[PDB]
Formats: sequence, C-alpha cells, structure tokens
Amino acid sequence: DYKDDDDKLDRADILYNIRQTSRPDVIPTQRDRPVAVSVSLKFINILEVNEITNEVDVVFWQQTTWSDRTLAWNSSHSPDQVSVPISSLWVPDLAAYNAISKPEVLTPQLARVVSDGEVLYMPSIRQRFSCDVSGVDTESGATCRIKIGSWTHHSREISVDPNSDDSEYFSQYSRFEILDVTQKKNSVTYSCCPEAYEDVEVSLNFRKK
Amino acid sequence: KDDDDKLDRADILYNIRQTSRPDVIPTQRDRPVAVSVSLKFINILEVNEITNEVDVVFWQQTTWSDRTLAWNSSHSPDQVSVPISSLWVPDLAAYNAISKPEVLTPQLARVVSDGEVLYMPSIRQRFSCDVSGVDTESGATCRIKIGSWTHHSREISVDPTTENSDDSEYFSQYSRFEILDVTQKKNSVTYSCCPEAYEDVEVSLNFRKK
Amino acid sequence: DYKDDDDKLDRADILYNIRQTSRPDVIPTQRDRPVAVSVSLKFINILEVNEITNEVDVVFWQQTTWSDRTLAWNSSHSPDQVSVPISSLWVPDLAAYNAISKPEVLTPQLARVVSDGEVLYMPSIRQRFSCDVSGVDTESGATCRIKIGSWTHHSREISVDPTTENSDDSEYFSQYSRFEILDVTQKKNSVTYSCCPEAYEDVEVSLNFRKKGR
Amino acid sequence: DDDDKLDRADILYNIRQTSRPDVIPTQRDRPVAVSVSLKFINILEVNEITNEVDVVFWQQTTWSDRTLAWNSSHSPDQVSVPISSLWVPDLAAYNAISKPEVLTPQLARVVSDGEVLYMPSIRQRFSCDVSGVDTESGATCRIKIGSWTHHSREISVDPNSDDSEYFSQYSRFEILDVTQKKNSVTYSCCPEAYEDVEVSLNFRKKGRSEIL
Amino acid sequence: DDDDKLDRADILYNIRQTSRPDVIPTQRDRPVAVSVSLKFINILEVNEITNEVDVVFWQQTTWSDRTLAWNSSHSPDQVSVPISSLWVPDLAAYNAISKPEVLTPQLARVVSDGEVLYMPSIRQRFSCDVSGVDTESGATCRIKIGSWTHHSREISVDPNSDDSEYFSQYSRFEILDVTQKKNSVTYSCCPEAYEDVEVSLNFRKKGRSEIL
Ligand SMILES: C(=C1/CCCN=C1c1cccnc1)/c1cccs1
Ligand SMILES: C(=C1/CCCN=C1c1cccnc1)/c1cccs1
Ligand SMILES: C(=C1/CCCN=C1c1cccnc1)/c1cccs1
Ligand SMILES: C(=C1/CCCN=C1c1cccnc1)/c1cccs1
Ligand SMILES: C(=C1/CCCN=C1c1cccnc1)/c1cccs1
Repeated sequence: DYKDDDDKLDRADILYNIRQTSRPDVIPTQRDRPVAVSVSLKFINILEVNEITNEVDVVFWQQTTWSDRTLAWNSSHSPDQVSVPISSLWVPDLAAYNAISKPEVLTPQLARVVSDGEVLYMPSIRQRFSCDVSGVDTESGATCRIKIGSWTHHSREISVDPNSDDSEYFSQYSRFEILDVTQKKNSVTYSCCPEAYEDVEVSLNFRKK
Repeated sequence: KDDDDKLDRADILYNIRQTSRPDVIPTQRDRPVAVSVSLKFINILEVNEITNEVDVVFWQQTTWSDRTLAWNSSHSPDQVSVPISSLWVPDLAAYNAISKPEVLTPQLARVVSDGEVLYMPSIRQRFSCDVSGVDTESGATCRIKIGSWTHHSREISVDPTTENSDDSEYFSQYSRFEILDVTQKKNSVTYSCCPEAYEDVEVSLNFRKK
Repeated sequence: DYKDDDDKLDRADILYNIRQTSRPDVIPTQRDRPVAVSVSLKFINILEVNEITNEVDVVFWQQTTWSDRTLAWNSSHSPDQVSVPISSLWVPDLAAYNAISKPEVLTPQLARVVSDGEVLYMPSIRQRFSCDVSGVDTESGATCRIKIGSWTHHSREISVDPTTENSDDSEYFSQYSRFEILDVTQKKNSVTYSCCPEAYEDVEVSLNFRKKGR
Repeated sequence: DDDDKLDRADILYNIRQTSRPDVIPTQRDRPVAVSVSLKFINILEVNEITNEVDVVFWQQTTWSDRTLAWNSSHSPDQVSVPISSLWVPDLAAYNAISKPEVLTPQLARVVSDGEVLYMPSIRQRFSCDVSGVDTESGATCRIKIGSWTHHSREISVDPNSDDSEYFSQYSRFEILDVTQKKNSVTYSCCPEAYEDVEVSLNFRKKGRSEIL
Repeated sequence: DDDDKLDRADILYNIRQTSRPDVIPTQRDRPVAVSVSLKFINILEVNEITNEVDVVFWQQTTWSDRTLAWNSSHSPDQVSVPISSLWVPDLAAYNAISKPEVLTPQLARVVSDGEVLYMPSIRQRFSCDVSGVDTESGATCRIKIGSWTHHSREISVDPNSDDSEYFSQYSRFEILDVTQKKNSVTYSCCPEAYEDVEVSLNFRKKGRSEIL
C-alpha cells in the first residue's frame, strides 16, 4: 500500500526476503510453462546513420518485464515495490542478433520488483547495429530492424512477447525523426540445435529531417 | 580539535558501516528521500551543432540526509570520508545522456555528524541537447534532466540545491566556450501509460563560442 | 525429457550438481586422453577493412563444444539441458594467434550443459585481426586466415578440431554489410616452434571475402 | 636479510593486520603530510585548438603511517604491498578531463620506519593553457592537485627542476622547467581550506622554426 | 600421466596451498631471477614525427619457485594455473605510453621442478626512436623492461634473432634484428639500482621504393 512505501525497515525486509528466495541463475518457470518475457524498445535517439556501411548508432530504453511469483509477498501493510540490484535477480539473457558493438548501459543497474512477483528492468542502452539504412533521405524513410531474443534459452524455456512513433520518448534534437515503431514475434530454428528460439523483430521506420 | 583522532575516525566508520544499508533508500518517517543536486560546470570540451551533441565536465553536487548515521561529535570528528560502496547513494541518471558518466575523482563521500551526506564526483559526459545558436551572441541553451532512474516521486524527490549562483564559478578559463546563464529547476516527468511521476532537476545551460 | 524442461526445482538441482562437480580450473581429461574441443566460426559481419595496415574487424559466433562426462545426469525425468554461467565451468583457454585486440564478447556469458555431459559455449565476438586484405576490392576477393587454439595446453592435453559443418559459416552474415563472404574453410592445423617439443593443435579459418560491387 | 622470504611474508601479514585502508593515518593529532612530485616522462599530444594536453608522468607520492613500522634489525627493511591493502591519499587533479590511467603495477613500498611510497606511471589529459608552445619561452600548463575530500586539518599535500633525468629524449617536446608550489584554497561558503600543489609545466615544441 | 585429471586437480590444490602470490619467491636470500624475452608478432603503427610505435609481442616470462615443485614420477609434469593464484613479477616498460593490453587467457604454466612460465600476448604503445624507419638500415626502437617496485637485490631481470618464427607476414614492416641486453638503472636521488632488460627492436618499412 502507498502509505507504507517509505517504511525503510519494511523495504529492508523485502530486500532480505527477495535475496532469500531469488535464484539468479535459474529460469523462473512456473507450472511447466516458458518464462513469458515482454520487451519494448523506447527509442530515445538516433545518433549516427551510415548509408555506406548500413550501420546505425542508437539509444533506447529497453523495457523488460517478466514474473517470478516466488518473489511475491503480501503488501497489504508494506511497500508494493522496491528497487533491487539486478545482480540479486534472474534476468533474461537477451541479445540483439544484429548488434555490432557491446551494449553500453547508461543507467544504474537496478530493477523493480513488485509484490505480485512482477519484475521490471529498463536500462538505457547505447548500441550500434547493422540494418537497412536505405531510404533514410526520402519521405517514406528507412526501416531498420533490430532482432532480440534469449541467447541460450529456447522457446520451451523462454518466450518473448511484443505501433508508436515514440513521441513521448524520442529526442526532438535528433537529426532524424521516427515515423513508426512496430514489433513482431519470431520463431527461428538455427543450424546448431534442433529446438527453436523466439525473438522479437523491432522495426524502426525513420528518416532524416 | 578532535578531527585527527584516528581511533575516533575508525569508530565512526565502523558505526556507519554497522548502520548503513547501501541498497535501501533512507526514507525517514514515511516521507521520500529529499535529494538535492546541482551541476557546477567545469568545462565544455566538444560541441557539435550539426548533431546536437555536447561533451562536458561538471561537479555533480549531491546531498541528502540519513539521520540514522548521525553521531555525537562533541568530542569527536565532525566529518569523515566514506567509500560510496559503504553507503546508499541515489540512483541518479541524466535522461538525455548519450555516454556513461565518466567519474574523474575518488569515489568517496563525506558524512557529517548530523547525518548529512555529500557526494560530489567530477564527471565527464556527453549529452543530446539543443546546440543551435552556439555561435551567436545569445548562444545555445542545452538542457539536462537528472533524476532517479528507478525511484518515483513518492520514494525520492530530486530538487535543486539552494545555491545556483555558483554554477559556473569553477568553469575553466581555457575552454573555447563561455557560459552565459545556468538555471536549475524542479521538473516532474510522467508518461501517459503509467501512474509514476519522476522528480528531476532540469539544468538549462546557456553558452556560446567565445 | 523435454516435457520436464520447465521443472524449476529440477533445473536448480542440476545447477547445484554441476557446481559441486565442476572444476573450473582443471582440464576435463577423460581416460588420460586429450580434451577434444570443437570450434567453428560462423561469420556475422565485417566492420572495418584497412588496406593501409592489413587489418580487419570482424563479428562472429564462436561455436565451441566439448564434453565433461562427470557433469552428466539421468534426464529420463528431468530437463535435457540447462544454461550455466561460464564462471561455474571449465572453458577452453582459446586464443586467436593473429588477433590484435581483445575478444569483445557481445552476448551473455552463459554456456549450455547437456545431460550427456556435452557443453556448448557460443559467444558472439567482435575482434580485430592482422591478415591479408589485398584483393578485397576485386572479383576474387581477399583471404584472411584466423588461427585459433589453446593458449597454454599443448596437443597432449587439448586437441582443437574443426566441425565438418560449414554450410552455415556465412548463413547468418548480415545482408546489409558492404562486404560479402565468398568462401570459408575451417581446417585442422598444428603449430610447433623450433625451441621446444610442444605442438599446439588449432583450427585455421580461411575467410575469402570482397567489397560488393555497385 | 631482505631476501628472507618468510620474514617478508610475516611483514606483509603484520601490515595487513594493522592497516586501516579507509581511515586517514593521522598521527599525534596532526594532518597527514602527503608529499607529491610529478616526474614528467612524455608529452603525447598538445591540442592548440582545444587547450588540452595528454601526458605521462610518474606520480611520486609519499606519506608515513608509523603504525606500520617494524623492527628491522634482522629483517627486511622494505617490502612491496598491493595498494588495496593500504590507505592511499584520495588525490585528484582539478583540471583533469580524463580518468587517470595507471600504466604500472599497483604496488606501494612500505619501509620499516612506516614510510609509504606509491609511484604509479599515469597517463592523463588536462585542460590548460597551451598558448606559446611553439615559441622560445614555451607554454606553461598548470595542474592543480590535492585531496578530493579531506581538508587541510586532515591532509596537507606538499611539493624546481627541468626533469632531465626522466623526460623522454624522443618526445616532440622538451621541458624548460617544472615548478611545484604549495597552494591553499578556501571556498567562499565554508570555513575550511584545501591544501593543494600547483604544478607548472613549462614546455615547448622542438624545431619551432620551420619551412612552410 | 599428464592427463590424469585427479592428479592435476591435486597439483593445483597443492600449488594454491603453498603459493604466496604477494611475496617474492626468494631462495637462499638471493634475488629472484626473472628471464624476459619479447617475441615480436606485429608492428601496427609507427609515427616518425612523434617517435611512437604500436606493437604486439609475446612476453615470454620465466622464473622459479621451488616451493611449488612436486614429484612427477607418476604424475603430470606440468599444469596450467590462473596467474591470480601465483606470484608474478611486477614488470613494467619504462617508456610505455599506454597500458599493456593482454590479449590472451591469463594462465601460466607451472612445471614440477618449480619453473613458472607466463607468456601473455600484449599490445602496447611506446615512446622510442623511430628515426630511420624508411631507410635500409632501419630504425632501432628500444624498450626497457624491469620490475617496477623491486630493486636489484630483490629481483634480477635478465635476457639475437629476427623473430622469423613469430613476426607477421602481413605487417607493413619487417624486422632486421632483435637483441636483448642486460641493463641497470640508477637515479641520483636514491641508492638502489633497478635491473632491466633493454630490448632493441631494429626494423624498417617493408618493400619500400627507393631512389637509386
Ligand atoms: C520507466 C522510466 C521512465 C523514467 C526513467 N526511469 C524509468 C524506470 C522505471 C522503473 C525502472 N527503471 C526505469 C518507464 C516505464 C514506462 C514508461 S517510462
Ligand atoms: C547458436 C545459437 C543460435 C541462436 C542463438 N543462440 C545460440 C546458442 C546456442 C547455445 C549456446 N549459445 C548460443 C548458434 C551457433 C552457431 C550457429 S547457431
Ligand atoms: C609458447 C607458446 C606458443 C604457442 C602459444 N602459446 C604458447 C604458450 C605456452 C605456454 C604458456 N603460454 C603460452 C611458446 C614458448 C616458446 C615458443 S612458443
Ligand atoms: C566541494 C569540494 C571542493 C574541493 C574539491 N572537493 C570538494 C568536495 C567536498 C566534499 C566532497 N566531495 C568533494 C565543494 C562544495 C562546495 C563548494 S566546493
Ligand atoms: C622510483 C622508481 C624508478 C622507476 C622504477 N620504479 C620506481 C619505483 C620505486 C618504488 C615504487 N614505485 C616505483 C623512483 C623514485 C624516485 C626516483 S625513481
């Protein structure tokens, strides 16, 4: 409940309870079903676009949510959420398939845990990608796709789930402007292994101002 | 007179470490942590009017209280330095940063016997902001918003310090740029999707090429 | 058992067992024989090519597998595989002998351990190499060779062998890159130095590529 | 007795028993006297456009902690110690615009009388006055260094040479003079001062006269 | 018996029980003798204006700690050991102008007779004499390597080839000769000397066009 959110001892006790119960290295599968992970990229900036190399340098807020109901507690007289270092938590092992630089995390590495077991982790990331930059100087713009999913968990273990112009988020001072952002679910079988991986394809349709 | 009593200092640090919860916000009573922050600009290193990006160095003055850390300093040190890893510090971020904050200074805070904490890292960082007009007489106005990344307004308030007349007092005379005005104001951020508001300080840096 | 994959307590128990048994700093030699490590590079991108200095910056999936039967478990009624942080496991001490930067790991540092004891570690790596870049802007392209093997274990301790599947070597290469891969070979190779009797078994990867024409 | 290995291990143990790495080693209720001397080795880059220099210096840093002393009548006079086992002064350069990059093993020497010597080779960029670098009298780039969080009552930081024994002969530049002077700074708001050292690096480009 | 896994695990346990990673392994109150041999792999960038070079080399580093030795009559002769479990010499290059970037797994070999071999591949930049690089006789770039904090009484650092087994075919440069000569450095202010190896890299631009 709101009134108790700022009760420090309660917050300390919740963090203790979460660290007691959390298994940071085991997927939080419940009821023999895959962990349902939702990913939403809020684009903040498009910093460099190279039409010769088909590369983009971007900043996005990666809103990542899933549940671990073993973390839940009765918050009828305690805080409903706390901030938790992600090192204390399991986090989905997401990777961007067409990323060509390491992800630069620009923000404090803390997640929110809600008393119903919901977890929210939303880092600001700067990262470079190989994608189709063709058309960026035209009115219809370019469409750059970013493909994200679990790097080591197949669809039986983790599933990823997905039409905005990101007006609340995207920098008005970018040389570029966003026309549309859409996400589509993807299921892929790769050469290495017989089971499929789920991914989200995020399509960033943008153009130079 | 007691500042240099080493055993006293050791005991204060012991006490602080016994009491400190580095991962828990220090909400006293049932009120949000009152965090004060002010950027004292030290340098403007690179500016790009085409890309609207700036590279700057600033003192990030950060202060708050945790009364549980207070001690009787009648016959002991009034202040000690403490590694920030031993303390809770606010999870501040700049919303329009496009690089990680590069901390240039030792990551030590000062804890005062009344429980006041002062952390002031010197930081180099790059931002996306309005660089238009930087070569004109009236200059460009680049705004930086700084707030708690994961704590909403009910948990942490991030407000300007009481002093902002000194925001460019420590600015390098050897910069290619000169600062015309700095304001630092309360600002609240909300998103249509969700109930949380985030309290930040909006810093408006008005500057121009010399 | 694939039906038991989402049994969380089972996964946690398997992880516990692996960590009790694993010796992260000791080679998993079985039967006084060398550890057979398989390595195959699947190329994803070529980021920079410097004709002046003969250097290339590349992104590749480093497919790495080996066995440690001591990690094996009965999976008749439990998960067939789990993900494990590589810090809990022995991993081969591989290095590229002509690399001129650190390998930059772009993906989560987790391996897969299979119930028969096989381990699969496949990081995406961005790394720079010194190699032959002449010909890149011609029809027949440039050929850059990368040699990968154990840095400290000679052939008596570790054998580093290629896989025989190469059809996917450029299958995940970016369609948007300025470059295109013409051919890839991955072959067994052995290096010895005149000073000493040790041989080092490695995989030699030959990457034939060119700049796409207008 | 220097190479008596067991003696060295015992000294390291004794130091780690008594060392308080996060507490200033104030003795007899006086400030810690910290000596600093920058021995410049290389001037890597000078940007006349931006007033920036990129340099390498050896940061000779000394102070005492008598609690670390031992009787060395029949034991080693000195050992090397990882600085993570020691208190070290929280020095910062006020006009640094990059992180200090330490190029050398992060070990200090501890002497049996309790003297500590820490001398990293540091590469770091500074904002300073580079005008005149192409003239006969050269540029003078001043670097201000002191304790970032300790006032003069807690730490005092204290310091003429042309650095000929240290500066690279192969540098593009040559050093005319390096001066290092005591500097006390009090901020208007508050009563307590910081003790700093002002290092003045007077240098110039070799072969200033060119054919254009 | 090399591949007996339990044997290797027991050897690593024994090494970790006896190893003092922070204490120099002096035997018989004599200095630790460290051998260093740089195998040059590549010369990546050279600048004759600033006298800087960017190179890659394998740093073959060897020394003994007999306390680590074991009877290998019926056990492995050698094992790989993370260097964090071992004392390693605190070597530094005096004229380095960037930090040593270690490109390889940080593992050493320990031999059952107590011999230790650590050989990182290192990329690093140096200030040295690059003059003559575009001539037949070439430039000679000297790199001075020694213990950073141990003087000659504590550590001794001791060492002709063209490195044709190691040097990259694809360098824009070629090696004429690499020599390594024992050297010793002393400074006027202080008594002790530092032993170092002086590595003389004689090299030149490959396949250069000449005026004849
Ligand atoms: C989250 C925001 C917006 C303000 C910045 N921090 C956060 C945040 C909140 C919680 C955890 N991590 C970061 C948002 C979520 C949806 C729209 S915005
Ligand atoms: C590996 C893939 C493809 C799908 C993404 N994850 C994996 C994976 C599987 C196991 C461990 N680490 C990553 C491949 C490697 C080579 C061709 S496919
Ligand atoms: C060592 C080599 C050559 C193969 C690469 N690794 C090693 C190695 C071997 C052991 C430890 N660290 C690296 C050599 C030594 C002399 C000539 S070669
Ligand atoms: C603080 C200064 C000025 C001198 C440098 N360090 C500090 C400092 C002090 C405390 C903690 N962290 C850094 C100032 C505050 C107001 C005017 S100046
Ligand atoms: C110290 C030197 C010379 C260069 C080698 N190492 C050291 C060193 C010695 C001890 C600790 N840290 C570094 C000097 C001091 C004064 C003139 S020279």
